[PDB]
Amino acid sequence: VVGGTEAQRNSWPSQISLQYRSGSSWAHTCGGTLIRQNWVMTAAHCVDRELTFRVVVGEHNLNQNDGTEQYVGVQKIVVHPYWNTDDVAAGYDIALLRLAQSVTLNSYVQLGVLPRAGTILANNSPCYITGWGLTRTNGQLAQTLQQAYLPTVDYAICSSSSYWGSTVKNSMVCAGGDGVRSGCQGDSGGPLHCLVNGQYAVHGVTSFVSRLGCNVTRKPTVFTRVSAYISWINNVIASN
Ligand SMILES: [Cl-]
Repeated sequence: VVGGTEAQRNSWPSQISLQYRSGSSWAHTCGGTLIRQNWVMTAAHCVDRELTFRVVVGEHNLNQNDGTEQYVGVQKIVVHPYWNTDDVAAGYDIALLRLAQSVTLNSYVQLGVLPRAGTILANNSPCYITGWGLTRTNGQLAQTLQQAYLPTVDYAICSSSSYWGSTVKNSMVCAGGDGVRSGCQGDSGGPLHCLVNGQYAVHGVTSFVSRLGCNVTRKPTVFTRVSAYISWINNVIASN
């Protein structure tokens, strides 16, 4: 997250860290949203690589013991069948991870609230992206979970020529684009939390930013629209 602030430890309890084994250690690669005690929602592009993945819930600082982490292996990975790694702009950047164990809920570990199917946010709706992603274009991951206020950019504006053009689809949510704050690498897969009727819900799964840079004016961070996949998510969980 570029231009973020440190999140309070219990603000976003559904945020998880998706990590891969590297040598004798683990490295954060993407975020995700805990949606069932044994299921995580993340971006399909985060699991394109054939790596060993683990999920960390109750994580706050990637480089320090928080005393609240629970570490769990990823037992099954279900990527959306239309996902195409060669074409992120086509959409379908979503995957569900079945965890090896069911995690325990507490103030640091909670299920993410999802929007009802088909819900679309009005332009400029208040949202926070959260993640341990790069804090600068071509920077380094954050140590502590960051949050940045990123108001949505509706489809009509987002898909206009000075924004993302045809690359943005109605199955996505755009947010931000002010040139200062944004998602960045490492935030992928994590949530876009938006306040609707008093409650935050996870309306987006971080998918991509411009190749030019993370915080690029009129290139808002683009997320998979969670409300486009409610049936898909329920169908996956019911059959696994
Ligand atoms: Cl949350």
